[PDB]
Order: sequence, then structure tokens, then C-alpha cells
Amino acid sequence: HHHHGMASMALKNKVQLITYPDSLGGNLKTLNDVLEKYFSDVFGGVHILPPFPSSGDRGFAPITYSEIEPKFGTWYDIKKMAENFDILLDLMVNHVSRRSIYFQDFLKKGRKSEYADMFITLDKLWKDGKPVKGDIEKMFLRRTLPYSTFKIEETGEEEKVWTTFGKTDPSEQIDLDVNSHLVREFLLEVFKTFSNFGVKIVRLDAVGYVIKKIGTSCFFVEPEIYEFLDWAKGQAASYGIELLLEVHSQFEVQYKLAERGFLIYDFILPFTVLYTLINKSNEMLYHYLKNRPINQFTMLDCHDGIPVKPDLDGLIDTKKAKEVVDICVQRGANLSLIYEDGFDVHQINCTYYSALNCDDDAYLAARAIQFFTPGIPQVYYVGLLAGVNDFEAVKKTKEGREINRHNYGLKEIEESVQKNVVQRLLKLIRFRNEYEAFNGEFFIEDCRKDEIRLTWKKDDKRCSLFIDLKTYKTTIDYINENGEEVKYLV
Repeated sequence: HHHHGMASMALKNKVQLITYPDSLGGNLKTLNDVLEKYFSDVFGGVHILPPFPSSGDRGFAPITYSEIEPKFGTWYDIKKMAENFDILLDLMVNHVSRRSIYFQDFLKKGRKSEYADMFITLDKLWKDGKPVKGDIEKMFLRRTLPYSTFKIEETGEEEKVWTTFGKTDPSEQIDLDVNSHLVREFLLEVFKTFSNFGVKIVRLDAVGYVIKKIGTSCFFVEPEIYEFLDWAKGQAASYGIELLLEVHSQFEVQYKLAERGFLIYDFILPFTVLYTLINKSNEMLYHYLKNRPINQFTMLDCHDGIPVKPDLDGLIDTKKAKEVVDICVQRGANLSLIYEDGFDVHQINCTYYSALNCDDDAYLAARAIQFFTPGIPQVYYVGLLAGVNDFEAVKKTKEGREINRHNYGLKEIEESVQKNVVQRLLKLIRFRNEYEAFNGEFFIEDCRKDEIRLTWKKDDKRCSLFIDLKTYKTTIDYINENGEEVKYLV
């Protein structure tokens, strides 16, 4: 029922960092050093993108969760960080590396492997294990074919298993059968491992894909998906873990998840803030702020691109979606597509600072809007350092999403944090962490279309954001410790 289990939910309301384990100095030890040097009271939590040994997709093809990738560090590095920050880690509920012991044993022994049932051999979907084109055509495909062919060593036979994702063929990412008792035991063991080292929040990667059903899109298949979500939520709670679901879908799916008591990502705000600032109009933002669940993790940038379709379906027309997309692409962006007909832009791959034309004032305005929006605010490491599009990584790797995944060395971090725009952002972050009003009541204030006025109130504390969208001048009027109203020019 409504907001099930949320009576006990009380998350720390402080800004969090999103980073790769190696993108701030090269490993978890340099990450910890950088956090201690510059950011101890800047972040209340850290989402470390997948730090387990992985065979592809920069961490999202995990081989095992029982150790941290040794290039990055050890589980004790995570435990030490958890002493100072809330740690958020990924659970790849949908797939595991083909190089895991589970799948390599299966490729050796075929059906006599004790792990065979962990994987979606095609006989679980079709009587004879033969794919049917008409059925595939109904599916939401994320690669040309949603399966891969492997050779069973002991029999020499060819076997197909489901692989939703994978840039190589065969894919490195083998889908898990979440109906298998063996998979549920496997996932439970990861929760236990995570909990053992202090992890408090777990992101369910690609959770929308876990239910396969012939005749459906195989994306967020109801009601089956909710049986898995309910199971996973209760087991995670047994180990002290809250689940954060990652679902790129139409807003009705996200809203129903929140209505049913699941934490979600705010995948509408990133585009909404871009549109607000590019067009100097608060109308879309105000409509969204008045009609959205508040128990969301907010972001501008993350490790993926800025969502467009399906996340904004029914909320913006193609004209305005294309306006913002085209402007971002003129500013260096590349696009991830749904994959010939219609508007098919899935995400805008672009640093958020570059998307705003490197306009410091507009970028600080964007973060102020984010931090004044109800929800737990997350700052991606590239945006923390006001990073611009990494064209070298795009040209060298031919991977568009690497535009927003630059790896910073220590010396480059030392230089970047001294930039005026970064120092302004750090001051704003600390204000959002320190000022008590953000833990109180939220009010959307009347104002002109080219203004933004948002207020938080708690006890004698109150802070009121004002943005002039004509100039992007961003001011916060707040009550200081002596009860005096003070003006903070962001």
C-alpha cells in the first residue's frame, strides 16, 4: 500500500558525490585522500560506481562481489570510507560477467553445471530454445539481438543465453534468472557482503529488465516485476540496506514506484533544469515541482547521459525536446538513441557545464535549483570540477558516453578545485549541508516567469532562493545565527 515501509525511512539530507573508483586520482586510496583534503564536509555520502572486478562496460559486467578490483583497492578501503560517508554501491540485479565462475562453469559443463539455472537459457522462454523473430520484435531491445551464442566445452554444442546488454558479440554481460533460487541466494550473499563493509544504500542497476516474458516488451513487466522488488526490498532491509531503483521510463512508472514506497532517481529534473535556463522560463520547472514525489535522489549530471526519452514522454513535445537536444549537440554533445522512425533520443551525452555553454552563473543557478528541490542531492564528480566535454576520450575510444567520464589525476584535481566556478559550487554545497532550513518545510513562491523563488523554513531558520533568469544572478536570503536576514550571492 501507499508508501509501504517508509515510516522508518530517514536518510541523511546532505549532498552526495558520484564518482568512479578510479576517476579521482586513480584508485580508492587517492579518492579517500582527495575527500579528506578538500571535501570532508562537502559530502555526506558517496556513490562509488561499480568497483568490483569486471570484464567490460566500465564496471557493469561484474565477475565477483567478494573482492574489490585490486587496481582500485580493497573492501577495507570501502569500510574506511563508510566511517565518514554514507556509501552507495551498485547491485547488477540483471546480469553478471561471462567470466564469473558461475558462467564459466556453465560453459564448461553445460546443463550438468550446478549453476546452469542461474542463466536464461532460451528454453526457458521458448519450448525448443529457438528464438522467434515476431516475439523479439515486441521487445525493448538494447542491442541488435537480446541473446548471445556460446560453445559448451564438454558437449561441443552451441547454446544461446539471454544477454540484454553488450557491445561485443558474444556479450560479456549474461542475464541472471531472478526466478532461480540460486540467483536469489547469490543476490542475498551480495547484500551480506555489502552490509559487512558498511554499505547503507544499494542501487539496483537496470532493474527494469529483470523480468522476461514472451509477448511483452520485457521492460518493467507487471505484476511480476513488483514481486521481485518486494522480495529484494525486504531482504535488503534485513541487512540494514535501503534500495535505490534505477528506472528510465515514462513518469507514471517512476511515480507508481515512489507511491509504493520505493526510492527512485529524479530523471526529469536534469532536462527540466536545462530547458529552464536555456529558455529563461520557470513554467516547466514550476509545473514539475508542484507534481512530483519528494523521495527522490536528484542530479544534474551522472555517469550516463541526460535523459530525454522515455523519461520525459508526455511531458515535452518533440519541438522542445529537439530544441534542447540540438543546442546541447551544438555545445559538443553526442546522443544515445533508442534504436529509424520518429524522435528516438534516449540520452544527451554531454558534461552538464558544457551543456550550459560553460556559463558559470547559469551552472551555479542550476545547482541552486537542484539543491532547493526536495530530494537527496547528488553531484557527479565531473560537474563538481566544472569539467568540459572530453573529446579526446570520445575520439580515442569511439564511445560517446566517455565524453562525461574523464579520469582526473591528483595534480589536475589540485588545479581544478581552485577555479572560481568550483569554489563557488563548494560554498553552495556546504550551505546546502549546513543550513538547517533544508530539513524543514518547502514552499514554491509566486514570481515572474523569468524568475525562480523557492523557500525552505525550519524553526527560526529560513532560506529563500531567488534567481533572475535574465542574468542568472542567484541570491539566497537567509536568517543567520543572530536572527538577521543576510544575503548570500551564490
